[PDB]
Amino acid sequence: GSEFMAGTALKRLMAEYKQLTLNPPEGIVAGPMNEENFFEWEALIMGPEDTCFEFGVFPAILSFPLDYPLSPPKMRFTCEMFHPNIYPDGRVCISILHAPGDDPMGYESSAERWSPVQSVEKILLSVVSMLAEPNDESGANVDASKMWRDDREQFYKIAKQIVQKSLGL
Repeated sequence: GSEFMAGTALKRLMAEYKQLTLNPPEGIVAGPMNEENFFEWEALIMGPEDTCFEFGVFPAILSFPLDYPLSPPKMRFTCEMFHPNIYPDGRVCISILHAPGDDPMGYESSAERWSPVQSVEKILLSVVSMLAEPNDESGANVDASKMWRDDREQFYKIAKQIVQKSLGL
């Protein structure tokens, strides 16, 4: 079949890489984890500056669909994390990573959802902001949601643990 959409996705991905290379954004680093496969990217998220996740170095994997940029990639942290918006297996669940009207009724579905005008940079950018600002309204991690809403002081405690664990301590 016309692996034309795949080829287009590839070129789109190369373009975004070129751009991240010549115009790197702060606290982010991402790129194919192997030249041979531009659909599997490795990334590093640095913990937001004055947040409970500061000084943390969180690696992640972005897997891009063959129809990119029509659909968003899947993003999964590779280290341990404790966030309301992150699943047990590392999967990141935020609006920009869901197809418009993907599912789960959304008003703001209209603007904060995936679209060809988005980019891995913007994705990574919002994930960073996700770290710096949680939203207990994401059953990704029930325990993290409950804790953040109820006992937040303990949340900050476990978060600092997450950072240390990422540092290899």
